[PDB]
Amino acid sequence: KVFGRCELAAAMKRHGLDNYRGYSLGNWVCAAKFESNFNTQATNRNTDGSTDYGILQINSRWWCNDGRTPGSRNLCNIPCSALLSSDITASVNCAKKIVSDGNGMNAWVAWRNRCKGTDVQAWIRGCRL
Repeated sequence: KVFGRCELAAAMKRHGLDNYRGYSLGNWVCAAKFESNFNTQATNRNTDGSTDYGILQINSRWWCNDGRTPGSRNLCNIPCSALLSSDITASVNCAKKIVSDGNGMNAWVAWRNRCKGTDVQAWIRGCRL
């Protein structure tokens, strides 16, 4: 499923990400724009044994089990397939999870390189939220 940016803002709002650990809603929308282009189904497979999965691109060495990743900790306690759903819950309880431990929103290399200085409130200007 690919979302609209306003329709993912509002879902994310609903799933209480607006200001969790101090990160404006607005960053969370940016992080998934530049991590998967709003596609619930995205995967990037790496040389390294691991795969980034879903809309916020959560890796398999650390966060989910997909039974094929080397040094696995499955710290979200979810199968990675759980994160390619069209529904974004399993991925938001997993980003909340990542963001506790040592969060930056830094965990996500697109938020660091493309959302970190900007006006991220720009990704929610115009939505009803």
